[PDB]
Amino acid sequence: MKYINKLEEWLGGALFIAIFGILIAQILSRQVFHSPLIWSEELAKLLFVYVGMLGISVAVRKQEHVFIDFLTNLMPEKIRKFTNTFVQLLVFICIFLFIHFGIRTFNGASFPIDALGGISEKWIFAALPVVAILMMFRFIQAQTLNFKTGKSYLPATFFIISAVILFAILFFAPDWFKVLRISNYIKLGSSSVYVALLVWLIIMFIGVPVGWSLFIATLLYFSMTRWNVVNAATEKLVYSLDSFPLLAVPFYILTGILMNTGGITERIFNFAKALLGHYTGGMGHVNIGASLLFSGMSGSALADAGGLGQLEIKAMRDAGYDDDICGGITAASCIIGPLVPPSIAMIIYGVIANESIAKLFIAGFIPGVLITLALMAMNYRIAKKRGYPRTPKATREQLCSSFKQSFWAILTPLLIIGGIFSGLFSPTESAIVAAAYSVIIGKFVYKELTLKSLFNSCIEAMAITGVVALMIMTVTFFGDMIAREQVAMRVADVFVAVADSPLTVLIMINALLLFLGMFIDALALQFLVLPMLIPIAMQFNIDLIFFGVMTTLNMMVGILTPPMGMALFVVARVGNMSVSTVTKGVLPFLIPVFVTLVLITIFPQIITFVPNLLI
Amino acid sequence: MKYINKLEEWLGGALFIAIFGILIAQILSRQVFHSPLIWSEELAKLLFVYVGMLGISVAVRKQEHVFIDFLTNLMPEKIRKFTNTFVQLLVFICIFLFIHFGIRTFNGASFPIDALGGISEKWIFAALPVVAILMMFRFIQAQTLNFKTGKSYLPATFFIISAVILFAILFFAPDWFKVLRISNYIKLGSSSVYVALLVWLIIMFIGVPVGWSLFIATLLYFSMTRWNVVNAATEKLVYSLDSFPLLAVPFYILTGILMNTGGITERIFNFAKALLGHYTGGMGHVNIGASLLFSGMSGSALADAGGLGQLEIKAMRDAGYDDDICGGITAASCIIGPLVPPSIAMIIYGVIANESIAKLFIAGFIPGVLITLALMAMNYRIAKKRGYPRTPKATREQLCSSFKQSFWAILTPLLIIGGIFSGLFSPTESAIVAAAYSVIIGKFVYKELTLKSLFNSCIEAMAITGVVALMIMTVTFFGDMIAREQVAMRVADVFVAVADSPLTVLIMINALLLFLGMFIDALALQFLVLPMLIPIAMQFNIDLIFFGVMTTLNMMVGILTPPMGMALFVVARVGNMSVSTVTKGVLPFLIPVFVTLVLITIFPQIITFVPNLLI
Ligand code: NA
Ligand code: NA
Ligand code: NA
Ligand code: NA
Repeated sequence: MKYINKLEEWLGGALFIAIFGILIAQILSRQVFHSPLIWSEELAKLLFVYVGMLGISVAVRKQEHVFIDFLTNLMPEKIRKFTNTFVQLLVFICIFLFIHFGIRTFNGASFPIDALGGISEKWIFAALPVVAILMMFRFIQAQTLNFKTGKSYLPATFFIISAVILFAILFFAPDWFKVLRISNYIKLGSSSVYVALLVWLIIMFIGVPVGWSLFIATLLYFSMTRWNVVNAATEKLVYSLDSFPLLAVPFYILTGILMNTGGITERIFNFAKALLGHYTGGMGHVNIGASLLFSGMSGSALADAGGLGQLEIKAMRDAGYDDDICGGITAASCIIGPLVPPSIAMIIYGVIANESIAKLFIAGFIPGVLITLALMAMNYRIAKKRGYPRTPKATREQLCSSFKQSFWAILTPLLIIGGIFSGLFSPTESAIVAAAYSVIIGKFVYKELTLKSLFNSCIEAMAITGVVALMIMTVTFFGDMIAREQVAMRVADVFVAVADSPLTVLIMINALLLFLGMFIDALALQFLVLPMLIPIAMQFNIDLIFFGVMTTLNMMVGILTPPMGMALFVVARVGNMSVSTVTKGVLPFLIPVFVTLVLITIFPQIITFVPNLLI
Repeated sequence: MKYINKLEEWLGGALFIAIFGILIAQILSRQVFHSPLIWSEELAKLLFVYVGMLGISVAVRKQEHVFIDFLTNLMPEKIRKFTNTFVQLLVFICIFLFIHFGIRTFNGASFPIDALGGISEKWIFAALPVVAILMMFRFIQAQTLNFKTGKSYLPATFFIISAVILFAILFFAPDWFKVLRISNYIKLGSSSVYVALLVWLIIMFIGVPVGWSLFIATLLYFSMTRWNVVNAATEKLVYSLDSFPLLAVPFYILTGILMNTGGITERIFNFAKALLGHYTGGMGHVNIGASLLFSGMSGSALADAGGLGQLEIKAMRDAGYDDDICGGITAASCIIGPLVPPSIAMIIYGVIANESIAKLFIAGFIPGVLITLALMAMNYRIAKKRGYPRTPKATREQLCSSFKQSFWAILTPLLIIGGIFSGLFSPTESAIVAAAYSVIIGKFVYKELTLKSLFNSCIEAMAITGVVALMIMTVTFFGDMIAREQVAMRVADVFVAVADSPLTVLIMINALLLFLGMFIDALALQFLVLPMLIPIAMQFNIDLIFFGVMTTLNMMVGILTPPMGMALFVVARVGNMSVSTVTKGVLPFLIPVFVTLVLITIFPQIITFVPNLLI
C-alpha cells in the first residue's frame, strides 16, 4: 500500500506544529497582553491524544516497543521461533481487543467539552478506534517480513483470515464469546490477582513487550472474576493521554534533539575546555563540566554520552589519560542529565504518582550537584595518584572569545531553570519556551536549521513519544486492578515486624532495585516496578517526592552496572575500546554514586528542604 | 451514516480559512515588507482544487445542480416519473466514469510542482477520485429519498448492486467494456459531432443538469469515433480548477454575504434616503442610488433584489407610488450589480475565453453608469407625468449623521474600484482585501460578526461555488470536442454572404440571445451558449472584450423578460403583489435597457476606449 506509506509521519508532524503554535500563542497572549485564553489547553490536549495514537501506530509498524531481552538472548534459534510466534499471536489479540474497546467507548461518550464551545467528548474518544485499525493493518504488514525472514511460523494470510472471522463473529454473534470467560470453569477467588501477576511475569520474560503484557494481565484478571466490569475501567485508556503534564515530554525531546547538533556542542565544549582545562585532573573536569552544562537542556543520559564522547575522549586520551579511565569518566558523567531537571524519568514518575512535576524537579536538583562535586573529587584523586601532567594555562583572550561564541547556546539552561524555579512558568510552558528559543537560535544566530530539518526532528520526537505513550496508557489501566484488589495492604500485612522502621523498608527497596537494574534496562524497569511500589510506599507513610527522587537515582545507577548497562556499550562503541576496559574504568567511580545514594536515603531532609522553601 | 454527516462542510470550511490566511499573508508581505513569496499561489490553488471538489459533492448530495426546467413544468406526473428515473441513471453513469478517469489520471501524473519544493503533481491530481467516491455515496444516499416519495422507479439497492458489479468488471476484466464502442457497429464519420450535439440538446431539455449533459455529449462523441483519445483530454478536468483567476469567485461571494447583513443595509439605505429623497421622482432615485451603491460590493442581482426590496418598497408605497411602478423600479434596478464590477458573469466569461478579468471589469463600468442615468431619467418622467408629490427637504444635520453612520460601510466599493482600476491589486487580491476589510468592520466597528457566523458564511459560499465548479470543468472538457472538430469554421462557411458585415452578425446573435433569455435562466444560458459562440466570434474577427460585455448585458436583460424572469418572481414575493402587476410595471422601464444595448452594439468605441486608456 504505497500511497499510505507516510501518513502517520506527515499527519503527526502537522499536528505537532499546530500544537506548538497554539501553546506559543497562549503563552505570548497571557504574559504580554494580559489576555488569558480558555481554549488553548483543551485544544492542545485534544490534538496531543491523536499525536500519541499516531506515534504508537508508527512504533507498532517498525517493531520498536520496549521489551525485556535478558532470557531471550540465551535461547537457541529453534526455541526462539516458537516464542516469537507466540508473541505475535498475543499482540494480534491485544490490538483486536483495542479496536473493540475503542468502538464501545466512543459509542458510550456523552458529556460535552466545556471551555471549548460545548463540543461533545466524542471528538476526544474517536482517536482510539480510528488509529487502532491502522495499527492492525501495520501489524499485518510487518507479519509478511517476519515470516519471510524465517523468524515466525505464521504468514500474513493466516492473520487476515482470523481477523475477518473474528470481526464477523463480533458484528453478527457477539454472544458466542461468552465461552472465553474463565469464571465459567473454575472459581479461583482471591487468588485471581496472584495468578494474573504470575502469568504476567512469564509472558513478559519470554519476550512480550511490557506495554502489551500489562494489558494482557488486566484482561485475564477481569475474565477470571467478572467480565462486564471492564467497561467501567476502559475509559482510562483514553483519559490518560488527555493530560497536560504529560504534554511536556515531546517538547523536551525536541529541544534535546535540536540542541544536539554538531555546531552547538563544539562551542560548548570549546568553552568548557578553555575554562577548566589547566587544573590537576584537567580534561576530566572539562568532561564533567560539559556534561553538567548539557544536562540543563537534555532530558536523557545516553543522548549526552553519544553526542560528546567522540570529542571528549580525544582530548582526554591526548592529554595522557589511559583508555580505561577515560572510558570510565565518559560513562559515569552521563547520569547527570536524568537527574538535573528537566528529566523524562521524573515526568513519568509524577504522571504515575499524580505528583507535581515542579516539586520533583526542585527536589532532584541538589543530588545532581552533589554527584558532580563527588565525581570531580574522585577524578582529582585519581589524576594526582597516577602522576599525569598539567595542561598549559589558557590566556584571557581565548576565554573571552570562547565565551562570546558560546553565549547564546549556554544561555538556555539558565532560561529553563529560572523559568521553573521562580514559578514564572509551569513545566509545559517552560518546555515550549525552550523549544521556541532553540528554534530561533538555530535558524537565525547559527543558520544550522531549515524547515525540512525541523519537520524531520518533529517526526523523530513523535516517534520517540509513541513508545512511552503505550506504556502510560497500559500502566494506568493496570493500576485499576492493583488498587481494586488492595495488593499493597496484603503485602504490608505479610511484611510484619518491619513497620515503625521505615529505614529497613527503604534499604530493602533499594537492594531490590539495585539487584534488578543489573539485568533490566532502566526504561522498562521503571514501568515494571513503580505500579507495585508506589502503593506500598504510601502504605508505610513515606513521602512521595523523596521516594520519587530516590527511585530515579537508583534506576539511573542501573546503566552503569554489569552485565547489562547501556552506558557501557555506548561508551565502548564511541571510544572504540573493549567493554571490559570500560567496566574496569567505571568500577572506581561507582563509590561516589553509592555514597550519595546512602546519604540521601538516610537524610531525607537534604532532598525535602529546598522544595518547601521554594514552594 | 451519521458520523460523516458534516464532513464536506467542516473540511471545506477549514480549507477555506487556510486559503484566506495564506493569501492575506502573501499580500501583506509583498506590499508592506517588500518580501515576495513564491509558494503562496501554488498552495492556494492546490487547496482550492479540493475545496471545489467538496462543494461539488455537497451540491450532488442536496440535488442543487442547475438544469433547464421549462419543458419539465408542462409534463404530467406519470410522464415525469420516467424522465426522472432516466436522469438518475445518467448521473450514476457520469459519476462512475468520473471515478474511473480520476484513478487513471492520478496514476498518470508524473511532473513535479516547481516553486513548491519539487513536490509531485499527484497531490493535485488525487483530489478527483477521493472526492468522487464520496459523491457516489451521496448519490446512493439521495436515491433512498427519491424512491421513498414516489418520484423514481429505482431503489438504492439496485444502484448498490450495479455499482458492485461494475467495479468488479472494471477491476477484473476491463476488456469487456470494448463492446460499448459505438464505432464497432456504425461509422458515422463527420456527422458524429452533429449527432452528439443533437442528443446533448435532447437530454438537456428533459431535465438533465447542464454539467452532466456536457460530459455525456463529449463521451458519446469520443465513443462514436475513437475511444482511446479520451485519456489525453481527461487532464483538463483537473487542470481547469487549478486556476488563479477562478479563485476570486468564492471570496467575492463571501464579501457579498457578509455585507448583506441587516444592519449595514439599513445604514446605506438611510444615507441614500437622506441624500436623494427630496426630488421629483424621489424614492425612485433613492432606490436606484442604493442599488448602485450595493453593486460595488455585490456580484449578483438577485441578492440585491431580495436583500433590500422589503425596505425600499415600503418607502415608495408610502410616498404615494402605485404598486406596479414600485415593483417595476425594484425589479429593474437589480441588474446594475452584475454589470458594475465586481461581477461573477464577467469572471466566468473571462475564464472561458481566457481573457483578462481586469480589462473586462474596466470595460463593463461605463454601461453600468449609462443604465443608471437612463433609469433615473425615465423614473423622473413617469413621476412627473403621474403627478406624485415631493417629500420635504432634509436638513443638514440628518445628512451629516447619516453619513457619519454609513461611512465605513460605504467606503468598501471605493476600496475595490480603486484597487482594481489603479493596477495596485489583481482581481483576486482585491477580492481578498475586500473580504478582510468586511470581516474587520463586522467584527469590530459594527459588532455583528462571530466566529460561528463566519464559519457558516464560508460554508454557504463554498456550497454556492460548488455548483459553478462542475459546469466550469465540464465546459472546459466540452471545448476540446468543439475545437477539435472545427465546428465554428463549418458554421461560418455555411453562413456566407454575411461576412464583411459584422453588424449583421451582431444583430443575429443579439436576437438569438434575447429570444432564448425568455425561457432559460441566465446562469444556465451562459454555459449553454458561450462555448459555441466564442469560437464563432473569433472567426469573424470580433473583439472579445466588447463581445463579453455585450453578451453579459444581453443575458442580464433576460431576468426581466417573461415568461421566466427570476427578478419578477423575487420582486412579487418580497413586495407581496401579483406577478402580472410587476410585469406591467417593468414594461415601461425596458426601453432604456434596449436603447443602451443598441447604442453599445453600434458603437464599440464606447466600450473599448477606457480599457485601452487604463491598460
Ligand atoms: Na536533564
Ligand atoms: Na544495568
Ligand atoms: Na457587481
Ligand atoms: Na428571462
